[PDB]
Amino acid sequence: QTTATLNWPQQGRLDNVTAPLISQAPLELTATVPCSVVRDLPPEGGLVFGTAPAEGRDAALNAMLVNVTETRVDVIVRNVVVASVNRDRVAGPDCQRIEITSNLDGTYADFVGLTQISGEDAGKLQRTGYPDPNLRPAIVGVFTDLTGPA
Repeated sequence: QTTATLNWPQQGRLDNVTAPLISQAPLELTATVPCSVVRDLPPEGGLVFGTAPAEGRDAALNAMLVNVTETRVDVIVRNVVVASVNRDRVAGPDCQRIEITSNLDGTYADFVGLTQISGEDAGKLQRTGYPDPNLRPAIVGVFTDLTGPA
């Protein structure tokens, strides 16, 4: 069997990349996002990356969107908020990465370096998600909102 893997920023450029799958769901998805790309985003912010155009028909109901609002950073997957985190914390000097693994086990958006502050625990790591295999985002491409070199 011939296997195919889609990686991206391709050749050092953060261009949008269309790759519409026929099965409408990948096997795995591993999207490590650093945090030197959240502090430079404009104050109102947009996407960081997403597997569908931000304004497509039912863009969030079917795909993954790692948004950046003016106060928050949420990872929406099929209208299921996974690991929303206040942006003033993630943009600080205390965070290193954001690992958004999504596979047959479950969709878990870990925030390496951040500890929970609310939610009746305030003690566990920021890894939040759901062990549902039916939360794999329908890949149409990777449509970031950044620009310049990778």
